[PDB]
Amino acid sequence: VNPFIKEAKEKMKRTLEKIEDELRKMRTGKPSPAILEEIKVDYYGVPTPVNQLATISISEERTLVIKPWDKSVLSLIEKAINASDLGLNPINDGNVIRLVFPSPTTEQREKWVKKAKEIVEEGKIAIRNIRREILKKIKEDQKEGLIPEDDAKRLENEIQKLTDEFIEKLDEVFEIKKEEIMEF
Repeated sequence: VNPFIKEAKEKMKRTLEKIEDELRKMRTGKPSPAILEEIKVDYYGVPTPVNQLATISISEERTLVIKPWDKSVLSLIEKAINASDLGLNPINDGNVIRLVFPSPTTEQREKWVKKAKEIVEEGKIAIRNIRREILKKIKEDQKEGLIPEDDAKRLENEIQKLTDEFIEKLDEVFEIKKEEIMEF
């Protein structure tokens, strides 16, 4: 528990959680209310995520029903969705907004898998950045003489081990997502 190692675990864990989050909100073949968490609508002066203005549920195994209590929000949700890159078409019946998820095309799966991979690559990059920043902080301490050479090397090795275990975890969450997308 060098404050450095503790620090690396904290930041790397946070990075990994953000990635799992992004992968979780990603539009995929099956309906998931999670994809609307990033769709904001300007409601009474405030950019508002859709799920905060409506109950969201799954009816037809392939449908997302978005029911807003303020019926004037329907128009806004539709506008916002068409403007996003979800690749979904709102079905406004004046009461609720339906989002159907047709069987995905092999070109869509390939697109989504590519999108998951890039989300994860960015995470990896963040991981390696954390490693670099800490490593130099350790080097600094080693230069002032606070951390003798030997103690500095094992500290770096620990950081290197953490980096590898997190890069691995990233590769894993990517595989898990890739499977979810392909195993339809």
